[PDB]
Amino acid sequence: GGPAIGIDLGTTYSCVGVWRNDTVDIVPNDQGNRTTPSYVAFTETERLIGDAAKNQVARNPENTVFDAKRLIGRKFDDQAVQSDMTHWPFKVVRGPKDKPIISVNYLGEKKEFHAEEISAMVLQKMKEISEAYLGRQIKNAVVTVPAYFNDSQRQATKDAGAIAGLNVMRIINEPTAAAIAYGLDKKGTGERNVLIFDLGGGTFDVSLLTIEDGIFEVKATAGDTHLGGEDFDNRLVEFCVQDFKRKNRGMDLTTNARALRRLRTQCERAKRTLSSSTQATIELDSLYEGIDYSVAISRARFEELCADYFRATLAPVEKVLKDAGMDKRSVHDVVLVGGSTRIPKVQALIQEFFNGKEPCKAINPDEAVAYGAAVQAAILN
Ligand SMILES: [Mg+2]
Repeated sequence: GGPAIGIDLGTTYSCVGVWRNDTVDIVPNDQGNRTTPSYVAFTETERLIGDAAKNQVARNPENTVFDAKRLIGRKFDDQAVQSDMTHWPFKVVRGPKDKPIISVNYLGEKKEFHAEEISAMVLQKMKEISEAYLGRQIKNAVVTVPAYFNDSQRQATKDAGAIAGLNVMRIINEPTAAAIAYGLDKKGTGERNVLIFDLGGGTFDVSLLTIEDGIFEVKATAGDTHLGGEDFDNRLVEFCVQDFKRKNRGMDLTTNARALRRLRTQCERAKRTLSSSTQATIELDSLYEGIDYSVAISRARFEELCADYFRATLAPVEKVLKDAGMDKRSVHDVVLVGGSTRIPKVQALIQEFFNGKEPCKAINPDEAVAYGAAVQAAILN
């Protein structure tokens, strides 16, 4: 019998893991990456998934689909859907029974997709990278979802799994997968109160769990669906756009889709450098109109650019505690999930809020969800 895979089907990035040899192996894609963009693109001659899809986003905005997780199992007239639609370059139309229909151009014809068909292609890609890595067919999988996902959203995710040819053994909550990764369910007798602080690329989720006799109870959830790592990267982009203007007689790089994409990717990298170093250099040759660009950014400058965002990560933490009627002193574990939790200011605010309590951060924060999903998949296989 073949191994079962744990899949973190993320908003901006997807990650897959396999339990083997006393650990979880995070599956590398074609390029050797441990995470894959949740992107699908359609051209006159082909479809592209992940990296190849994200790499051409600048050239093909109308037919490059992303954020399908925000649409999955939702209805067209839903307030979150109409609001999200205003920031998507791709067309979203009303289908029969109020289902959102993604409309793109593919192979010279108009083609329509349901959000689960787009997530199915991301899952199909997660299956293919696993098959190449493990040298065999993979069908069994555990797929993760946010704890706030309703029945329709879970069912639509299960259907994306089926379309991809995966037998979805279980749909588990992302904070539960994270608790499993840290073995928080195996600490002993009595209640273990866990706070999962999940700051992803696109969404911010705080979940308060209670683990008793190995049973996971979601007591409360809160966050901001529109606060993520990309928002911090965007503040650097904005800084860099304005800095280029003053260095280059008011020239606006935002009018060139490629220049803006290039600069954004470099701001993502700089933000990552500023999580370990106190300064970063954004350097881009022939960025806009043959003009090279270079700027040095201190950690302090970056923190000042994202000041309002830092003030906002504690509000959901206070909310879950209030909603569950729990004192912060009762929290046994504070688990950090998502690359942006690497940000020193973010780590320092949480630790401070929990009166100096050290957080659970040992597991790669971009891989912790796939880690627990892989553990759960090995248990069910
Ligand atoms: Mg994400």
